[PDB]
Amino acid sequence: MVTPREPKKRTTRKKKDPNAPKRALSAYMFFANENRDIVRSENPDITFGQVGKKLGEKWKALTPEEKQPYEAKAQADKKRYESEKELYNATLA
DNA sequence: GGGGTGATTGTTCAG
DNA sequence: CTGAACAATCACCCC
Repeated sequence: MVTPREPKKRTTRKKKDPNAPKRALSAYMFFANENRDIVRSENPDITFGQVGKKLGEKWKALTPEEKQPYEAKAQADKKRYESEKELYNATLA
């Protein structure tokens, strides 16, 4: 329970850092990237309250393997920023 | 020697 | 604008 699942005002958090790399995207962004268009492309009638919520459920519904593309794309984006972070310190300090 | 924190990321949708 | 559900993350730094 190190990560409380209770609301704590979250959204485009403010700034905090000299260069502030800003970690990396998530397997949900890369996957949601493919879906967003797909999902909504198959349900242009359903709004965010359908495509979104249904996105998450179907997200984990696929399976780790199905995630390989994005999830792996997550480690890819993880390094992407990892560069701006290695410099974040190699420039800020 | 192990812990937990916060910060962030992107979509869609809307008044 | 921005947040809100939806989900993952996980790098960051410490005493």
